[PDB]
Amino acid sequence: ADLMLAQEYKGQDIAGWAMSEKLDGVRAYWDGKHLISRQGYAFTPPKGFTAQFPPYPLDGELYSGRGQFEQISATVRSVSSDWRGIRLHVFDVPKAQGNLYQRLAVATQWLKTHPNAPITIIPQIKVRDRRHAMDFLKQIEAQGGEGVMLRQPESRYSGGRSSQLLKLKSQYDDECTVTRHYEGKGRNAGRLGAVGCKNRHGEFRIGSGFKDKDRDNPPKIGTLITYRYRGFTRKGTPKFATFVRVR
DNA sequence: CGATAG
DNA sequence: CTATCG
Ligand SMILES: *P(=O)(O)OC[C@H]1O[C@@H](n2cnc3c(N)ncnc32)[C@H](O)[C@@H]1O
Repeated sequence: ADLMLAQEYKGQDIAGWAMSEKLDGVRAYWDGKHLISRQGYAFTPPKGFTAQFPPYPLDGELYSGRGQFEQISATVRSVSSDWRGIRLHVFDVPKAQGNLYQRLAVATQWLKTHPNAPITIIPQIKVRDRRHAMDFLKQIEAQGGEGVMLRQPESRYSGGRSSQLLKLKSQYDDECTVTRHYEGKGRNAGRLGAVGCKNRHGEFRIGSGFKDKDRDNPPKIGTLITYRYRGFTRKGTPKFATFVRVR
């Protein structure tokens, strides 16, 4: 119903937090009877897939292995497919009592007595400091992983955006709406130095990633563009914002 | 003054 | 080498 949503990591201290690998699957909320997607609609898996799920809710990601998102998404969006290989990788037991580790223990005992259920408890590792998190992320991207998830253990499960569940990657990518053009200095005078962009993060400039043709023929105001970035600024806006392509 | 993309 | 942002 009310799905706990993750923010992006900005620089908060995470000493004592619980980190895990960020899985590139499909979000699924188990309400004790149905698998509910982020859009609020129920999935339609084969009968017997959820037959050995617990009668209480579970929040997790429908996942199989690395680099398989397209295969997963295609499999779950159908009503004539095989879900073998797809499991619900659980990252919290929404309605249980205690800290994160005590809530997950509830689902762990269910797996003990239901070993053929297609469920997996996501390992949660204790975080020392920011350097440790970057280290864990560093080796995850090496194995082909996508990033790291950081969770405040003592926190509870709440719906909506939360500062206790943060995404951590080395290179993010998003989209924004071009709002304004800014003339460049020196050898970019009379043409584009940076564009103004707008999205859920507010307004900010993008000055890098532009060819010379892009600077002579910049993207129209109101156009949706894509851009990479790593980390955020003290103002709370994308850092190292690099233009990629249009649309 | 430093790091990045062109 | 030259520009953007950090
Ligand atoms: P990315 O921008 O793809 O967003 C990640 C979303 O997936 C959920 N998720 C995947 N894997 C995990 C783990 N291990 N822990 C917590 N959450 C996870 C996030 O909740 C985001 O919805």
